[PDB]
Amino acid sequence: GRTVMEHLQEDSAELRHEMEELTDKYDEIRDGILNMPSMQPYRTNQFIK
RNA sequence: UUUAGAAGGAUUGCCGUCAGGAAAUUAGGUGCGCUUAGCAGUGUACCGCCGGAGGCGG
Repeated sequence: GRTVMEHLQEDSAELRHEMEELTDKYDEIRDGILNMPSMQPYRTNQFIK
């Protein structure tokens, strides 16, 4: 009853085990969900008040 | 200088059938309404008169 999110911050093998049988690249995926870029305000348009 | 500036919600329709509210009753005792006044105000205006509309006599 926990979310992939909470397990990917601690890396409990509960996932460690389950992913590695179903894929070959859990290492690359976890680094891209744990260091995510932030949204930046860069421009405006006619649809923003 | 406004969470700025813009907008067609539309068309159609069978709610129905039945029925026992019912029985009993104690509202009762008492009681100070009350001292003053002018229907007045003026109590209403009448006949005329020429004129033709407009103006004085009793």
